[PDB]
Amino acid sequence: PVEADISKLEPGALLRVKWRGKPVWLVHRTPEMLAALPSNDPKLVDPNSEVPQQPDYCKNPTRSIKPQYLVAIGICTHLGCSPTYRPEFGPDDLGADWKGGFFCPCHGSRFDLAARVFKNVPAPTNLVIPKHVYLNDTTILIGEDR
Amino acid sequence: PVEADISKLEPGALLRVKWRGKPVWLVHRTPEMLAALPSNDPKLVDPNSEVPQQPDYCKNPTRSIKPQYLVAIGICTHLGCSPTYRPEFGPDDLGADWKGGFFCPCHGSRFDLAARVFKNVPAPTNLVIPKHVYLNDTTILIGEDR
Ligand SMILES: [Cl-]
Ligand SMILES: [Cl-]
Ligand SMILES: [Cl-]
Ligand SMILES: [Cl-]
Ligand SMILES: [Zn+2]
Ligand SMILES: [Zn+2]
Repeated sequence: PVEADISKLEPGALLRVKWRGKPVWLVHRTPEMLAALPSNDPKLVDPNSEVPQQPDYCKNPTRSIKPQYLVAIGICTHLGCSPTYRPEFGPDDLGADWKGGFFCPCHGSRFDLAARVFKNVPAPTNLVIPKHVYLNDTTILIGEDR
Repeated sequence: PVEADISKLEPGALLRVKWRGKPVWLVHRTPEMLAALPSNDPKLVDPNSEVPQQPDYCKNPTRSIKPQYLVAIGICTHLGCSPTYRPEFGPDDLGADWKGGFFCPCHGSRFDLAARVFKNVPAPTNLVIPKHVYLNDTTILIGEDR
């Protein structure tokens, strides 16, 4: 397991830590990012996280332990590329209704800020969320829990 | 880093976990083992751990964070063999004054239960103690500290 220190992760920033050779992202989400998430539901493949791509304590609307932070494995569920981080709302290339999220440059898969995949893109499932636990308010242990 | 679960490690038992290809031992020491450690001092090369073979939080009489557990890299400082574990007091082959420890089968180096090397053996230094931290009472993370 690896410890991620988020004490300096500002609103909207993304921290990358390597675990089992995979990039694990930790994103500090703002209330605005959180407010927009449920509006994505109708356009998402698996809005309720029914597919077991996360620990049960992350099977919820924000797919996380705390709403302020998203912890997920930054590997596209299509062919394994690393998606780009696109937190800004409504960029021209992604559409005016874009509420922030991730965009994979290899085949265009889109995921929102709970790392949930949108309908009709190559990736068929939500990004994987690793087992993890907070050791304290600014430190997350990745790779294990309990 | 590697996680060591010592929740089932009984008094006097030794747990081995692999870290960076090296064997890391975690020994549950009894009050009797601990009581005998200072008696080895006069016979040890580096009783005070002056040679930097451990993190500062392990530069002490028991070369550990807590007295109940010894955490050390199980590789002899002479030529790299893995020493045998000999916790029993006074076996005939090691002498009646033996207070438990480790014995390397390749050239006879002896180390006590704080993994400190005895004088006049091939190994010249105390066994290396890796960086580590307790995540909780029965879980030690090896390879990282705070
Ligand atoms: Cl891909
Ligand atoms: Cl894709
Ligand atoms: Cl040796
Ligand atoms: Cl030896
Ligand atoms: Zn992709
Ligand atoms: Zn040896």
